[PDB]
Amino acid sequence: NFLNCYMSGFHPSDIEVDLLKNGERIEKVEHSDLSFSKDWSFYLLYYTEFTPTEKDEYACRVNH
Amino acid sequence: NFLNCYMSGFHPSDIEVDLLKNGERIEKVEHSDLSFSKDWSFYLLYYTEFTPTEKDEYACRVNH
Amino acid sequence: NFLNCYMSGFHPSDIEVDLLKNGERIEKVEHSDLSFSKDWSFYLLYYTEFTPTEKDEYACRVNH
Amino acid sequence: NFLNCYMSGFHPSDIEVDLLKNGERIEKVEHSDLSFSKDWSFYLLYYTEFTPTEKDEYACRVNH
Amino acid sequence: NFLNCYMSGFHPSDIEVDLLKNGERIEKVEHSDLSFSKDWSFYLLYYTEFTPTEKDEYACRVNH
Amino acid sequence: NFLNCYMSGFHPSDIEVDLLKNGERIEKVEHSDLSFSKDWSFYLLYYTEFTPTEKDEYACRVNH
Amino acid sequence: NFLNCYMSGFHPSDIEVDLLKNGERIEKVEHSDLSFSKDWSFYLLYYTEFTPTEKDEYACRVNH
Amino acid sequence: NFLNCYMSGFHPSDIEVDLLKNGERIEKVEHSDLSFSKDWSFYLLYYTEFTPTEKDEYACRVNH
Amino acid sequence: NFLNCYMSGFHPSDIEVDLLKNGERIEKVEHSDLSFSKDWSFYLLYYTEFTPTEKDEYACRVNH
Amino acid sequence: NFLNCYMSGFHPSDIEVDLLKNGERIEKVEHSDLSFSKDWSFYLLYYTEFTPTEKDEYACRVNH
Amino acid sequence: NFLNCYMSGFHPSDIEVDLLKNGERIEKVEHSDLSFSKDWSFYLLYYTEFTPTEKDEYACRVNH
Amino acid sequence: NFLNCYMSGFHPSDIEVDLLKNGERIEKVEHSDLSFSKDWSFYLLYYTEFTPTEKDEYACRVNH
Repeated sequence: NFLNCYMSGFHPSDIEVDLLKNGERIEKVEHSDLSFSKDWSFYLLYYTEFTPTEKDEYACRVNH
Repeated sequence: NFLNCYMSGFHPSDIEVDLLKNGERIEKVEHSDLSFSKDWSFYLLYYTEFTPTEKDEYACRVNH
Repeated sequence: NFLNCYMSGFHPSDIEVDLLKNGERIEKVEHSDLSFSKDWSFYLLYYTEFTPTEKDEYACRVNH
Repeated sequence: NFLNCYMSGFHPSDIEVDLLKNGERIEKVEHSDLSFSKDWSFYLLYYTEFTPTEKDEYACRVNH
Repeated sequence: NFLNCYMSGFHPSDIEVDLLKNGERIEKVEHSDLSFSKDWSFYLLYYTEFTPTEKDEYACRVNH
Repeated sequence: NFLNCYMSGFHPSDIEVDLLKNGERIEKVEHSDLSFSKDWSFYLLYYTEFTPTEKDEYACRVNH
Repeated sequence: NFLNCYMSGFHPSDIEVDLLKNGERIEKVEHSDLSFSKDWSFYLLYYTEFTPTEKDEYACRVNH
Repeated sequence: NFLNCYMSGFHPSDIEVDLLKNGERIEKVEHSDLSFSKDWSFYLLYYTEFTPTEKDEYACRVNH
Repeated sequence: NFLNCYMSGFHPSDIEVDLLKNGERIEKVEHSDLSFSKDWSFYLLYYTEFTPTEKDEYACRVNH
Repeated sequence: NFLNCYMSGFHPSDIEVDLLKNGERIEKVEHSDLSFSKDWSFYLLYYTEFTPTEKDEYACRVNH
Repeated sequence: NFLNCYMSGFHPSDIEVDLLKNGERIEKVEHSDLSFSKDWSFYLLYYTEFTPTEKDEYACRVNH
Repeated sequence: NFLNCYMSGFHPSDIEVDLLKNGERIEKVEHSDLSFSKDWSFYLLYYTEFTPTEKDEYACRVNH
């Protein structure tokens, strides 16, 4: 029994990025850009008035 | 029994980034950029008034 | 029985970044950038008024 | 002079079972089943009345 | 002069079972089943009345 | 002069079971099952009445 | 700022002369001539009257 | 700021002369001539009257 | 700030001459000539009257 | 100056006999017969009356 | 100056006999017969009357 | 100056006989027969009357 109550945010999965995986007899390889990401900022605010009012209840029950 | 009550933030998983994994007889390889990320900042605020009011209850029960 | 009540922050997992894993007879390899990240700052604030008011209860019960 | 008087039972010969003999650059190979046999039972009897009356004379002669 | 008077039972010969003999650059090889056999039971009887009356004369002669 | 008067039972011969004989650059090899056999029981009887009456004369002669 | 005031003479660049780079299974390779040059003589004069009167002002300025 | 006021003479650059870089299984390799040059003579004069009158002012300035 | 006022003469750079870099299983390699140069003579004069009158002012200035 | 006055007998030259010279990924090779010759007998006589009468003069002159 | 006055007999030269010279990933090789010769008998006579009468003069002169 | 006055008999030269000279990843090699010769008998006579009458003069002169 798999129960997921709440999931959010950056969660990519099962991603494969490859270049010349089984390359044979290749010549010069230059300026290969395989960068996945640059910056990870969950809260990025400029001159912001951040006032969230949330009453949240997380209740997930597995009865057997 | 797998129960996930709350999950958030940066959590990528099962990611493979490779270059010339089984390369044979390759010539000069230059300027390969495989950087995954640069900066990890959960809270990044500039001139911000950060006033969040949250009443949150995390209650997940597994009854057997 | 796996129960996760609350998970957050930077937690990537199962990530493989490799270059020329089983390379044979390769020539000059120069300027390979495999940096994972630069800076880890959970709270990064500039001229910020940080006033969060949170009443949070973390209650997860496993009854057997 | 090759003389065979009596031959019986399980005697297979000159059998070759192979998979990917000279395989190269294969990413995944999973759940390969090359089992030759499971159980060798010459007499397997359930609720059996086994009463065979046999008189046998194995007489093979090589005269030179 | 080769003379075989009586041969029986389990006697397989000249059998070759192979997988990836000269394999190169294989990323994953999982759950390979090359089991030859499980159980060797010449007499396996359940609730059996085994009463065989046999008179056998194994007489093979090589005269030179 | 090769003379075999009586041969029986479990006697396999000249069998080769192999996996990745000359393997190179393999990342993972898991759960490889090359078991030849499990149990060797010549007489395996359950609730059996074993009463075989046999008179055997094994007489093989090489005359030179 | 790249400024070149005067450049002359023999200055070839970025030249690649190659033969059988990744050659395989070659029976014979004979009399391969890859000579780049023979003689470097800036002044080579025979029975010459060399009388050049030159006034040169090499003035190149980078103002920031 | 790169400033070159005067450059002359023999100055080749970035030259690659190669033969059978990754050669395999070659039976014979004979009389391979990869000579780059033979003689370096800046002034080579035979029965020469060398009388050059030159006034040169090499003045290159980088002002910051 | 890189400033070169005067450069001359024999100054080649970044030159790579190679033969059979990663060679394998070669039966014969004979009479390989990789000579770079033979003779370095800046002034080589035969029956020469060398009378050059030159006034040179090498003045290159870096002002910060 | 090459002078051959008398040449006779078995003298073959420059003969190449090969099988699978640069073979790759070949299966079983069996019963390869590359025998050059069996028997070398210059004089082989059976019940022979061998009576040769020869007056032979071998005179070859190289005058320089 | 090469002068050959008399040459005879078994003198083969420059003969190459090879099997799988640069073989890679070959399977079982069996019963390879590369025998050059069996028997060397210059005089082989059976019930022979060998009576050769020869007056032979070997005179080769190199005058310089 | 090379002068050969008389040459005879068994004199083969420059003969190469090889099997799997640079073999890689080969399986079982069995019953390889590379025998050069068996028996060397210059005079082999059976019931022979050997009566050769030869007056031979070997005179080769090199005059300089």
